[PDB]
Formats: sequence, C-alpha cells, structure tokens
Amino acid sequence: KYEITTIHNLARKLTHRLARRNAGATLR
Repeated sequence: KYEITTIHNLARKLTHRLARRNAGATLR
C-alpha cells in the first residue's frame, strides 16, 4: 500500500490549510 499511502500524503497539505478554518466554520 505504498502507492496509496504516497498519493494520499501528497494531498495532506490541503488538509492542514483547511484545518485552520474551524473557529469560523460554525456559522454556516
């Protein structure tokens, strides 16, 4: 599963960027 682990890791930065938008992600 080194192919799925590497492909899923390449798109991990997007999870950290959106993870920040939480305190203001309650309104909507």
